[PDB]
Amino acid sequence: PFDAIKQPNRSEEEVTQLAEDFKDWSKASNGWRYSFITANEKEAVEDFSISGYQTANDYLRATDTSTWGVAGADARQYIRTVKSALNKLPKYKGTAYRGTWVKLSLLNKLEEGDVLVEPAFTSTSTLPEVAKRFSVVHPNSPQRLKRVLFEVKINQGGHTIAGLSKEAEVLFAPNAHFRITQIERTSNHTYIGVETVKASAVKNTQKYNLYSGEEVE
Repeated sequence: PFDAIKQPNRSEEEVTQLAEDFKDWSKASNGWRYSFITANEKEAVEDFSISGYQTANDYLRATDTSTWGVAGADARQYIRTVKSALNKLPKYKGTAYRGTWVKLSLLNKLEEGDVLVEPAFTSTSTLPEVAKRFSVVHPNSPQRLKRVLFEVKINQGGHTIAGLSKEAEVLFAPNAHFRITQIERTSNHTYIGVETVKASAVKNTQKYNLYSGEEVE
């Protein structure tokens, strides 16, 4: 279990080649919907990985955006544009990876079959090396946070943005739902396997907001 995460990182040269291969596959896989992508949509996705996601995801996680002013209006437009673009880009199905910090109080509740809801966009990489990079440092928090590495089985919702762009990046629109399939907690690490699920198909389980820790529904 979680073998891909547990093994040593591959070399920079190998990771770079794998990322190039993925970019090439992504470009080769554009479908008829790609024809309808607009200049603003292309630009928005190109800006996403670099800087766009930081403000967009803060907006999506915010309890209150009264201080945002025109920045809130711009954030809403940007979010709408990226979502529209995603639906015109190739789907990716298979395994991908993400690292994030999760409240210990939430982690202590989680079981197989529970559903995690991400309020922000969800960014994953098909390369575990890349996922490990983005969760090394510990945020300032009054609540204990733990580093979690996710192994994501994607069967819906994920679109590659690597053809327009982080290496081998597969993005989900906000509010993506992920059902827990396996958990490995040791004194040293926490790994969670999840599978993409449709929100409307989620029944008689417990849903949690992955960022706030709060129960959903």
